[PDB]
Amino acid sequence: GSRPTDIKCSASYQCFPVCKSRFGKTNGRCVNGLCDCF
Amino acid sequence: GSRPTDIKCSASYQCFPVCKSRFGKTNGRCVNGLCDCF
Amino acid sequence: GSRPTDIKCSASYQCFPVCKSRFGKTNGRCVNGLCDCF
Amino acid sequence: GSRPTDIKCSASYQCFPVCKSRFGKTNGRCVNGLCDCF
Repeated sequence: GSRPTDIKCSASYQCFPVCKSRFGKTNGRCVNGLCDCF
Repeated sequence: GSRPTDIKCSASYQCFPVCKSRFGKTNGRCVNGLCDCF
Repeated sequence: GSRPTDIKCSASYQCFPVCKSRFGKTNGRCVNGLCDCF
Repeated sequence: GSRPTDIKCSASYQCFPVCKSRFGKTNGRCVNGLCDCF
């Protein structure tokens, strides 16, 4: 399942560390300026 | 609890690798230019 | 061996979280604007 | 011990993912334009 975050982004690569750290998730995408995790 | 670092940052997404490496912490923030780890 | 991604990058340091999360790979490189993992 | 990389950097936050991923190191520092790990 997916998760939102409060971490600002312009590109997907920036989302991989928060998504791993916070949720142990392996996939991240930048959506309307914030990281989501999948 | 929280731990500071000496590591300069322009955005919070940059602080997650720092915080995991340095402290095993899963959360962090770029706080007025330096990573804090929570 | 190599597993290319469609994750945008400008610098190889940006690719290591990508490559670790997506493939368990401990190396990579930004190659023509995209992360490549080995 | 220390490890060198051929990964370009302008700031030491950028070295933490490579140093963790390649070497399991907990510290990184940008030196003469390249990440070093310890």
